[PDB]
Amino acid sequence: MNRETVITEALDLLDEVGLDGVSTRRLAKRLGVEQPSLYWYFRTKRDLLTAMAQAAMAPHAAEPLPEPGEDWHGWFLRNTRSFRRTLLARRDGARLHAGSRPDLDRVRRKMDFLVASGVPERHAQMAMLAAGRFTVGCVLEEQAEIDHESAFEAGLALITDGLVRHV
Amino acid sequence: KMNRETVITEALDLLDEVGLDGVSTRRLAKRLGVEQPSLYWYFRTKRDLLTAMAQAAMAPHAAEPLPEPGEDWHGWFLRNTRSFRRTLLARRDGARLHAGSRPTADLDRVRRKMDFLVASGVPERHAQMAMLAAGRFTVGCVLEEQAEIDHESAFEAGLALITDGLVRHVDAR
Repeated sequence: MNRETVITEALDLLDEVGLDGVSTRRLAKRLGVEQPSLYWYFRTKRDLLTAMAQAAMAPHAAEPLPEPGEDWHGWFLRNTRSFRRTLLARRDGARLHAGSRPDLDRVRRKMDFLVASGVPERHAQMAMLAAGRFTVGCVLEEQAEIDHESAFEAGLALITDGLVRHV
Repeated sequence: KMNRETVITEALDLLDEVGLDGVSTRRLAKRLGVEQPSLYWYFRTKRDLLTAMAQAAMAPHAAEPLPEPGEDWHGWFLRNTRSFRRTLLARRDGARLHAGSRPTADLDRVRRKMDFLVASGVPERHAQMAMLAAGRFTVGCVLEEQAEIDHESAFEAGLALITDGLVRHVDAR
């Protein structure tokens, strides 16, 4: 028993009872251990959830990283389709994702490909946030049935500018 | 004086105060200075209380003027999404409340907004997708700020919109 073991059990438990059934009490019970041993590793419920959300994203890493020279545009579509499938495959995957803060190296790597393909740093960043937040919203709704303002505005302009193109 | 709108308004104020994770019938009862079972008659369950709170939370968005023929559809589009954002941010954990108990949209208002976009020359299918994209994007944005037609098709179209808007900033040099 260590952090990985706890997180793997927690994910099993999420698969079995959905996000609302996930608690430090039920998880300790499951591990055949009492609560303090579990509170060694995660001090709050939100530490646990964060670790689970970070661990639940591992399958997105089944996507090959971009290759130098390849179409940034086709890549960006694949990469976002992968992001959506990851969240969508996991029970309450989007709520798990949205209920915590977040392969940071893997993100920088993908950002460098984008910058090399001629998307300026600021736009690469905004485009990747926009796409992810849109995906979070999309899947959350599917599964039910820091300058945030300037990030919102940049994402919104992307959408609307995409639309202007069909008018 | 006990009154449904009153209870709901008091619940949304409670939400502002304690966070969504702190909203309970017992806590609302106490804010109101009443016996907790007296609230059962308004909201049989916590689920029903939330649904009601989520619906009332949208009123400020519904209070906005509808678009009129002749106005710039482009500026209105931005303005509409800015309104939706502002609405969600107006109550603490506003976007979790929304996402958790999806309110029912005014079909009359949704149709008038859509008609305006179509009469402005936006092709219908694209207007619909844009409108879905814009909303879903705003939920995801606001969720992250505050934390601090089939779904497949809609996802694909909203993603192409985003990626298309990016093309203009691209310069391979």
